Amino acid sequence: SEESQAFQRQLTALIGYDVTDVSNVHDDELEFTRRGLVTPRMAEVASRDPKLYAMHPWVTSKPLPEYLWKKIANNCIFIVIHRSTTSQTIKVSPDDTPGAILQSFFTKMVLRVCGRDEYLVGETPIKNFQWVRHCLKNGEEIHVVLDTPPDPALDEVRCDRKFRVKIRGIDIPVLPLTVFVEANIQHGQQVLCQRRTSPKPFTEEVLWNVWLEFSIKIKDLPKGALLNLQIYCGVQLLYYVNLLLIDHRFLLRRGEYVLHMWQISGSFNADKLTSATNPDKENSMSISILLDNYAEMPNQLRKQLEAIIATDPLNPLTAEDKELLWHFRYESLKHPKAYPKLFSSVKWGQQEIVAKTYQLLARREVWDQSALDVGLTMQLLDCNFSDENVRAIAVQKLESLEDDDVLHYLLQLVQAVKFEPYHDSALARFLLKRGLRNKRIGHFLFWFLRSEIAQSRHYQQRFAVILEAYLRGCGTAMLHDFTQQVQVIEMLQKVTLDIKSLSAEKYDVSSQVISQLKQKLENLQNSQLPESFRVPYDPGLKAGALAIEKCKVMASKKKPLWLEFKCADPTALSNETIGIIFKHGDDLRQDMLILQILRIMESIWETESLDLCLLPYGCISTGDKIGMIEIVKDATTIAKIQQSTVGNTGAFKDEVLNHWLKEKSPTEEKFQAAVERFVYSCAGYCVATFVLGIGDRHNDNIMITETGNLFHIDFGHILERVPFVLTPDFLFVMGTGKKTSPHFQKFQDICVKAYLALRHHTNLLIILFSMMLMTGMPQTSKEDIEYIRDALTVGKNEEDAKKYFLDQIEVCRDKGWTVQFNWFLHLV
Ligand SMILES: C[C@@H](Nc1ncnc2ccc(-c3cnc(Cl)c(NS(C)(=O)=O)c3)cc12)c1ccccc1
Repeated sequence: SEESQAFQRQLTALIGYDVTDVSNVHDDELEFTRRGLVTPRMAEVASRDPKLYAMHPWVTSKPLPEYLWKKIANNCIFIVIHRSTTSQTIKVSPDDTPGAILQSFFTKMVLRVCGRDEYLVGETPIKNFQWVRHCLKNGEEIHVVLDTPPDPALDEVRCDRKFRVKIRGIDIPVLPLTVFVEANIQHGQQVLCQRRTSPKPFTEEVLWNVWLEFSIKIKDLPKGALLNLQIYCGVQLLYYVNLLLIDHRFLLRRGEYVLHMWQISGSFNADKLTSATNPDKENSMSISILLDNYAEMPNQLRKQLEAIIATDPLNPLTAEDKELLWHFRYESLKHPKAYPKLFSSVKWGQQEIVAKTYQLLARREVWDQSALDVGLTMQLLDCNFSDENVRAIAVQKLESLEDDDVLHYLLQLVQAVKFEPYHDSALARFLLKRGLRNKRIGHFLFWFLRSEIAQSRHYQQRFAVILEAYLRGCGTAMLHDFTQQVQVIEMLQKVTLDIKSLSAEKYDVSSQVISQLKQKLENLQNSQLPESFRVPYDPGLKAGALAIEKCKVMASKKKPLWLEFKCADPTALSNETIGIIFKHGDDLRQDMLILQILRIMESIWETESLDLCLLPYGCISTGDKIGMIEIVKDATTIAKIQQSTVGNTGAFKDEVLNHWLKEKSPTEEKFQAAVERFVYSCAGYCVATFVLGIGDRHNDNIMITETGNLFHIDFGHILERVPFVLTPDFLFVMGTGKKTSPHFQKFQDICVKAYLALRHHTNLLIILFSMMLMTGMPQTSKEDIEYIRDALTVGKNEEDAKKYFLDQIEVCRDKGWTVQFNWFLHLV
């Protein structure tokens, strides 16, 4: 109790929410969930190799791509091993395990990367480490240092009756029309049954005091069924709130309830699904209710069926389709691609059908046998699927994911916890397991959970319980890491928002500001700022002290901070400072998602030996409209390269890039590479942005490295037309008006390969894009979500798609500077 409450403070300061608080819950669910998550926490904590956990070797079973193979001579990889300053080069083969390399080092005469908490340990071949593959791709040498493994002790752990509901009335404290209440019984996002009250004049207190008798029987209520209470005006929806009709102990909800309701701001938004109630009881609308009750197959049908099974995830099912899928459900089980369609053809408001559906879930040889399809697995974890067991088979497949892929899918998986009916779920538990098993995963699980907790009232309660359960088993080592980080974030937060209000949005940075900033940065160091702190978007990097002279406020309207830090690691093999941008202004949950998709797109292209050279820079959301961003070194915008010669006077030149590239590459050998890198990076960002529908961008939101690597930024803003940015300046680097060239040919090659590669995972991209808009972008209608199928040319064959994209290139060359110039004209 003495140091159980001191701990519960520690946990609360990390989470950013008090889980033990019971001021905004009307049942035992959050607490029961906390209780429930001890077993799975301890099961994974107990079954945890102390040494492999402590060194968290980042490894992958995927094959070395063909583009990355073809920079190896004769099984030669030169690992430069260090000790104090006695550097020594060793040739090893791709199959050589790190242990063998140590055995043949002491002979011929544990590893850790230089400047990083990243170890090359365990029974894995050297080629199957991600740090190695990173160095190979960027064309760099693999310097390590031999030191003793860190102590694993540091990671120590501490009725046939119809359903009926009385609508007593609603209570809005202050109005500054007529209203009616609508009560829906929902499962997934299909309304089973629906009843409505009569309208009454809108007062601070309306009382109906009426029984809404539904048709559906009480026995036919499925688990995961919501009572969705909605208030309408007079017709517009004003407030909403949800209540699990079947509670977490399989008990029908009964008794008196006074629910504080969520407001509407004028869609598929996952906040609309939440079982949480509005915590702001003072200002929010309230509602008061009472629950008193307590063979063969014809060939033409097979082809109608297979036509349905083949269709995309956003292609709706007619009732004709659904009767067919249902009737031939045992035939539909043999195809895993049918499963979302099939379980969406179930009448969930009938006990008999659900029973049969559960018999259908008893009989799953093929699903279990089948290879992991994440696109298909993911479909079963969205808003459409409320059934505990339908969802749980999906999580089953996720079990077989390796840590590499879990990282790929972690953000979208954390978002999908919102679609879960109950706080305690297989997915919730899955995440807790994989975060406790792996520190890299657990580091990112922390911030992703903290992200939502910090700016989601609808889901902070559920997430906070999950985060608390992670924190209680992640090990004293990391509790300290997370503490140092949080401290540093919250400290640098104060500075950013305080500095932002010290100057007007119209006025730029002045003598007033730069002095004030540098003053505060000096105050913070000598106070209670930790020596080092692990960089959230790259937990390998320990960051040290502020290089205060290099820190500044950026001439923006958002006044973000350009911060630079010394590497706290002494064995770091350079003095290049760690650059981080702190920014209040935009919501970086949107950017995070977009970047996560970019990485998924890189891994899709890796399956077909393609490198399209994207820079998904690090970007974490830390709190409410605050986050930080990785600074890409030696990088500028396309706008500034235009300004460098011309000025701030439109009139865009074509040859101003090539000069900049020839200016910033010492050798012609490197210029060739800096054009090669540009042609890929450009093409990758052309394809990627087109499909996502964020291709039409200002060119100060497009950046480039001095090594030619192009990359888009600031997806917050975007979230007289052109598919994507392919300006005449880019085309001159390719070597073009309106004619072809050696490099522009390979641009169109690379592009088409990239476009067609993505279309091979049409269903994955569609389900991720849908989920992204539902969990991530409050700014969504069906037509927003059903944009992607058009961009991915669903239905069209291989050839029409190849031609569809080439046409989109020709809109860019026909528009030239017209659209980009209109973007500059948006300075009035
Ligand atoms: C732009 C800034 N420089 C940079 N240099 C390197 N890497 C960066 C990486 C990411 C970003 C970045 C990514 N997403 C967002 Cl939402 C933002 N938002 S903002 C613009 O800070 O308000 C920034 C900027 C970077 C610069 C200054 C002056 C001149 C030329 C560019």
